[PDB]
Amino acid sequence: RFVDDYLPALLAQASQLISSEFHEVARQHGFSVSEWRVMASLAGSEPISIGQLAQVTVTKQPTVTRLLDRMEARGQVERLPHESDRRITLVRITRKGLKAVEHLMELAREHERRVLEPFGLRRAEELKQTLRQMIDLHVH
Amino acid sequence: RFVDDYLPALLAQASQLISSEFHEVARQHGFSVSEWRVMASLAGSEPISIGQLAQVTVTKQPTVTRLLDRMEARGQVERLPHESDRRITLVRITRKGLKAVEHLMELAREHERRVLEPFGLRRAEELKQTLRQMIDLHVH
Ligand SMILES: Nc1c(Cl)c(Cl)nc(C(=O)O)c1Cl
Ligand SMILES: Nc1c(Cl)c(Cl)nc(C(=O)O)c1Cl
Repeated sequence: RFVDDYLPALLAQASQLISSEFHEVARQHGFSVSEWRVMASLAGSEPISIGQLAQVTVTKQPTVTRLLDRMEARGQVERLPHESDRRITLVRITRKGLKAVEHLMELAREHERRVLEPFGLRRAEELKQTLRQMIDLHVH
Repeated sequence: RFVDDYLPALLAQASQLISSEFHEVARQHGFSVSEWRVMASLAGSEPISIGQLAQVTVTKQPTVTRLLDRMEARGQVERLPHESDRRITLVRITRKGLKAVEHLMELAREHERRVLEPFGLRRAEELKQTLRQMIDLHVH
């Protein structure tokens, strides 16, 4: 059966199943999926472009811009001009956003550890390395 | 940076990037993403339940049911009663659907081979095995 070992189907199912487990925790802590993705992606990061944020959060850019309108209104993120290009807007998490998301990030790390524990450190690191290499080869 | 090596973020980005490449081919051949997922998932398969189809295609069940309404109208799939449970509807691809999707499936295999070639057979098989094991541990 083609679909049983078709890579894009395997990636999508694993991603949906693992993510859906953590989304229940995020909601119990008052976060939407998109708010969790944005704050977790900006935590501990230097300011990044809207386009970079859209790529790492797998969210369409117009959706990200609307999300940032409301997250900035709530003081959780800040948009700022690029030091050179008028075309580029950068975005950062604020202290308020970081404090709001820190505990959830620790829960996310615990959930990830539980997901990866049956595989062992070797297989877990190999998976993460392969995924990172694939992203870096296919990102635009 | 948390997000740089957070497994759910890595899975989601790799899945989105790889899938988006193939979706361009599917559309050039007249398929929507959802039609491609359904027909490819049913190709060469015995009839499966709507719930199984929704899981493997990562599509919400009500969306799948509406999709099947129109795909069945076009003669590409068929819904049939479960041999035991009135609660369960099964679904299969028809010959018309299989003939419509066969060439696209060969293109999908070629694209997958190109995605996996830089990694080598060992790393490719390890990735697929880990993803399959994760799905089977997290599916409900
Ligand atoms: N791209 C993602 C990022 Cl950045 C984070 Cl933190 N979480 C998730 C998830 O929903 O599991 C995703 Cl897909
Ligand atoms: N779940 C999926 C299945 Cl069954 C197929 Cl054939 N293709 C894709 C894709 O869009 O790349 C997905 Cl996610």
